[PDB]
Amino acid sequence: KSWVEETCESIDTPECPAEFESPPTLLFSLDGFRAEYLHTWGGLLPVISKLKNCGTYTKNMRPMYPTKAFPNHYSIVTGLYPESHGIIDNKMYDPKMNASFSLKSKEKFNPLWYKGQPIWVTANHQEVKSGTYFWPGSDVEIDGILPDIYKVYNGSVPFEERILAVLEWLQLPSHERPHFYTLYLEEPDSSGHSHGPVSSEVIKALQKVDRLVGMLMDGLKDLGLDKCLNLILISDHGMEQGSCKKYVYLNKYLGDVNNVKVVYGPAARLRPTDVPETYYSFNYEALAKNLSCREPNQHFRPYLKPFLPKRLHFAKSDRIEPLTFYLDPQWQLALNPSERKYCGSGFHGSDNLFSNMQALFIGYGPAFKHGAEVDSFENIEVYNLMCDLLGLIPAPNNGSHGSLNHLLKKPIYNPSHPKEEGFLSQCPIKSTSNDLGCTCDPWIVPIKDFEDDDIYHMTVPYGRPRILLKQHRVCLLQQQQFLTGYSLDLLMPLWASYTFLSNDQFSRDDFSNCLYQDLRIPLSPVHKCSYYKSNSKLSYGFLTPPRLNRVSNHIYSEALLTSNIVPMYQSFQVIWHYLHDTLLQRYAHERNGINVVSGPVFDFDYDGRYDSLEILKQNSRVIRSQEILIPTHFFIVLTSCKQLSETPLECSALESSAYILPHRPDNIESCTHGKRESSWVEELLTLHRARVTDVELITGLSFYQDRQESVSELLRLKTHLPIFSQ
Ligand SMILES: *[C@@H]1O[C@H](CO)[C@@H](O[C@@H]2O[C@H](CO)[C@@H](O[C@H]3O[C@H](CO)[C@@H](O)[C@H](O)[C@@H]3O)[C@H](O)[C@H]2NC(C)=O)[C@H](O)[C@H]1NC(C)=O
Ligand SMILES: Nc1ncnc2c1ncn2[C@@H]1O[C@H](COP(=O)(O)O)[C@@H](O)[C@H]1O
Ligand SMILES: *[C@@H]1O[C@H](CO)[C@@H](O)[C@H](O)[C@H]1NC(C)=O
Ligand SMILES: *[C@@H]1O[C@H](CO)[C@@H](O)[C@H](O)[C@H]1NC(C)=O
Ligand SMILES: *[C@@H]1O[C@H](CO)[C@@H](O)[C@H](O)[C@H]1NC(C)=O
Ligand SMILES: [Ca+2]
Ligand SMILES: [Cl-]
Ligand SMILES: [Cl-]
Ligand SMILES: [Cl-]
Ligand SMILES: [Cl-]
Ligand SMILES: [Cl-]
Ligand SMILES: [Cl-]
Ligand SMILES: [Zn+2]
Ligand SMILES: [Zn+2]
Repeated sequence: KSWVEETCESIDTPECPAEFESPPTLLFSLDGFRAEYLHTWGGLLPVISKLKNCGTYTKNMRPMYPTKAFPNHYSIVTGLYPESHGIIDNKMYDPKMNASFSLKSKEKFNPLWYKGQPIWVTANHQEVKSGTYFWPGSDVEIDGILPDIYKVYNGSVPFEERILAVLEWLQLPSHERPHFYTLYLEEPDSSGHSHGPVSSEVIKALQKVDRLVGMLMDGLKDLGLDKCLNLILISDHGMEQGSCKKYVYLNKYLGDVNNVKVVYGPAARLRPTDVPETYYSFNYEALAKNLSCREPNQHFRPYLKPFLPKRLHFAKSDRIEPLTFYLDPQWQLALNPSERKYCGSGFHGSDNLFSNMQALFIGYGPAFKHGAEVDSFENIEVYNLMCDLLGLIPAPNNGSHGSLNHLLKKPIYNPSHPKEEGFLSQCPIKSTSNDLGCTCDPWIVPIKDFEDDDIYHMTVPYGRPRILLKQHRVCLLQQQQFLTGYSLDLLMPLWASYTFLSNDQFSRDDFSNCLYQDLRIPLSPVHKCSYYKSNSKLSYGFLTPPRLNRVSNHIYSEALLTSNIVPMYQSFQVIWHYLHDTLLQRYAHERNGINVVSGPVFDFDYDGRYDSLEILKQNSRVIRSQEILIPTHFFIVLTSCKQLSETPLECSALESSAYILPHRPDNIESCTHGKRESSWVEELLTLHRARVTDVELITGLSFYQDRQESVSELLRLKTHLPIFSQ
């Protein structure tokens, strides 16, 4: 009988022919197989359903942005964001090479496009052979290496021939046989484009690839390998239905210009035509502002690339144009109707948290659990996983090694929390006080005389954030209601942590132009009220909100300490004040309290990681005759319990939400004219949600280290991001 007809049985030990010391791994891509195809038509796909039911499955594998074939396939086999592995789209221009990349051109085989270390190169360096029957990058010499058996891409090769060849490769003698294999099919991507994702044609394509996977499995069974092979069935992205009525043309606002080139689609990019001469001198900001807030409920938004949501990690490469566009679901953008393909086809490329962009993942074999359904994870985590299946040490990458251990019968790698590399000190009281220039109102209660586990636990119930910032000088400042990690190198707080219960009340009093000098920290001129007084360029904001006073009735005066302020634009205060005066109270009511950590972010070189000291010094600004460092973003992490009966101080299990809010000196991003503040501030927050791990990378902080969950369980928590359901 066939493999699909056999009953599902646990493979607790690999059942291998004597000529196999261990099971191979096969990575099998079904291009453009959106996660929902299996949600809805699983009854029509018996083979893929058995792999899912007898294996390890997630309803949604999150792809990378932009959700295109080449960036995502290459992310899968490198563990890297496209901005790091260099393949940021199927078509690219590189201003330093002055070259264009495309899939149907000679440049596809130019090794200079492909960065990082794909898994077959990792394997080569560690004496493991590879056999690839198509995979982006696998027919290109990368690090002077090619797969041991590889095929130049040719989409005309019949699907059956591809599967048959891998089955012959598996019969080679040990000294020639690969241990890692790839297979790739162009369906159901092709039918999804030509006829739309919801069509009888896509269904026929799904049935066709399901039959083909069964041909593979039956071949493995014939070879005695169907219980000696770790199968990863995967896709690169999902599929959306495009419309000629949902297509933006920039010539509507710019006129019929030809001095710019637009990469059309849902993740459009813009550069001048006169390159490389004007690639950097072109006035991108003027163009972006001419395209901002032009329509009510505008379905596209221009972004200079450092200002895109950090969760997309789409800016560091010089192949990413300085101007990009963010598109609503189902919408696309081109310069004009002549600079695009057909406007009514299936398409992809959109935000990688859109539901219809989500991808397929099934793991089947000795190493994978049987009948396990796990929460969503990003495809950059798969490289580490394949390294564990193959016995390989991973190259440095963006996956969190160990975060997928719950997919495995017997985890290979036991992860550890990162060490604290900061220099921690106690900050003593200095008895010298200076005039800050403040004009505190009469109802503000002064701190007349300046000169603890329970208080400590209340403020940091999961352990204090750890300082990963190498050799950075930090002292902890304890208050009754919050804890501060204070930077002695920057003279501003790196984080503040406090807990906010459902019944806690906020104060109504004003506290304008009022601060109290923290005698435990060195006094800076940019600590004083007089620095920010009538300062049109810059104001200051608080990390812990002074209106929150759990025990007393007035403004919480300890939150007015100079150790609790950060430089803050007036425009961003609209967001920050609404967040802390309105949203936080509702979230505490919805979540039975929330614990909060917030702080500044400095990522001036837009690489998603904290800046070195030399980078900070280069980006200092003189404002009112003083050097000042203005954060690029502000982060906030909200934690509460899975069970609503528990307060954030007694959680059996954690519920985490994180955000990395851009710190812009206007609110043009939100097109605020005619909108309720309730709507647009919360909409901005949702768009700029992030993984906890994203916050960790960009601040050099590590969270939750005193929790009793295993490190791998905490990595799952910290790598999660909610999908926007359509
Ligand atoms: C995703 O993982 C990537 C791999 O670890 C990581 O990229 C690495 O980033 C570092 C720092 O930018 C680079 O290291 C060196 O870079 C230059 C020389 O090119 C030096 O001046 C630096 O001091 C440093 O020694 C690595 O070259 C780079 N590796 C790769 C493959 O790109 C990304 O930073 C990670 N992304 C995020 C958001 O965490
Ligand atoms: N290794 C490859 N080299 C070149 N083109 C490829 C390769 N793999 C897939 N393709 C093509 O990429 C296109 C699909 O891209 P996408 O629509 O972004 O999913 C189709 O034209 C495929 O034939
Ligand atoms: C860039 O390359 C193109 C070839 O595609 C060539 O026409 C142009 O002269 C080059 N520009 C420079 C500055 O070398
Ligand atoms: C692509 O594959 C088909 C196999 O059916 C073959 O006819 C064609 O010649 C191949 N193209 C190249 C360039 O090898
Ligand atoms: C629109 O573009 C022009 C450049 O042609 C620029 O001078 C102008 O400042 C832009 N408008 C806005 C509102 O930024
Ligand atoms: Ca940085
Ligand atoms: Cl690059
Ligand atoms: Cl391009
Ligand atoms: Cl629009
Ligand atoms: Cl597309
Ligand atoms: Cl195994
Ligand atoms: Cl715990
Ligand atoms: Zn694809
Ligand atoms: Zn496609």
